[PDB]
Amino acid sequence: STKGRYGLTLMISLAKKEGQGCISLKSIAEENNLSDLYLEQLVGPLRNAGLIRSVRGAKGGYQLRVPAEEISAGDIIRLLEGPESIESEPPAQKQLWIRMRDAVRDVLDNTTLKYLAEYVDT
Amino acid sequence: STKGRYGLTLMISLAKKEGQGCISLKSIAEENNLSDLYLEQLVGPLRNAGLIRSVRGAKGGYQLRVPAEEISAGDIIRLLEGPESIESEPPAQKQLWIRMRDAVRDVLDNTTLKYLAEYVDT
Repeated sequence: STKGRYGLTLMISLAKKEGQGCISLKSIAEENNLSDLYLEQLVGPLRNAGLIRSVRGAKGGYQLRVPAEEISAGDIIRLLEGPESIESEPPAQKQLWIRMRDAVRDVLDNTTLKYLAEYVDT
Repeated sequence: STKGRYGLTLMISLAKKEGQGCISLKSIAEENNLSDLYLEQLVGPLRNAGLIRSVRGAKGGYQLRVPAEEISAGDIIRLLEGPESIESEPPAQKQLWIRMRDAVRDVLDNTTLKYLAEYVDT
């Protein structure tokens, strides 16, 4: 999900600043090669779920409202993207896909935003 | 991968018959709502990898050439489908996707065709 990926990127940016004021929508959009309008569609649902909030003066400046350690990548993807069957497929194969899905869900649910923010590279 | 899914279905069918003669391409295609021509495109690569073989008389009848317990779902998917990057994505997020991919690969690689053939439902 394109929305999910970019939403996650937004949240990591905000997590990297938790408790240090705000980041402009303008700067995030620019940083990630997205239109401000497209970013707005990601912000809407995140704001409604109470994960982020705007600051009164920044004409579109944002911060985490909930601490990063309380938010999972799965939570974020679910909010933006959502929480294909072939009728001839044997039951074992259908279950295999379920097993795969569940493995992905596990990775996503057990990965916090704080964890994503503190990953060390270089 | 549509090819991968249908290829897997083909192989489960053949696995359910291992050592009991052959299944016609015609019957598999019919059983799975595919054209015989489309099935042919799946059979080609499986035959070339040595996993299945045709019988001399059946004008398109097939059997496993290698025992089901030696073949993984991953093996099958790889043969038919193959063994997207966004440059702005932070390194932690890129690694997250790798982690997800690896979890799926693990499920697929540790699932044998014999296992798929012997799944009990009802």
